[PDB]
Amino acid sequence: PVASLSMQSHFHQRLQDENRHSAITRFSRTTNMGVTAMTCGGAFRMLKSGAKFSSPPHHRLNNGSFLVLPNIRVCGATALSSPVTVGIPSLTAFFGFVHAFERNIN
RNA sequence: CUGAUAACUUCACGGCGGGCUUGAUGUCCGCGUCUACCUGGUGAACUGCCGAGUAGGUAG
Repeated sequence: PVASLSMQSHFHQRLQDENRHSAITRFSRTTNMGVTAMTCGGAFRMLKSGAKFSSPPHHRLNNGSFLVLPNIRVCGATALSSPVTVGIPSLTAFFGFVHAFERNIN
């Protein structure tokens, strides 16, 4: 994966006046990254999650092969999923967690 | 077969000094609660005797 600096420009110069939807992520050698990380030097506005997470009630109820895995706890997974978003990790990492699990049973 | 593989942010700290919320006040007038009601122990634990005895005892 690489980072398109048209999407880095587009998300920056449209999110510079709303603060409920933007999280600032800094870097320390702005000159080596190129002029895009020098003009807005350091800042990098990128699409915060939107609100604090809310936990409603789960369900309101009364072949096959369905396996469960209850309450996995993760300590310190990264949130910078795309180069432009911040929040829940990329769901291709939830895919790799499954496919590295099905190769262990095989 | 996971923006893959590995990863110590740390050390130090005095928020302080002073202070008048006050003055005045009419909640009032009127008022019909009422009519009717089954709780059901059959005979069933009976009769003496001592003691002055509404105490006490004692018989089959």
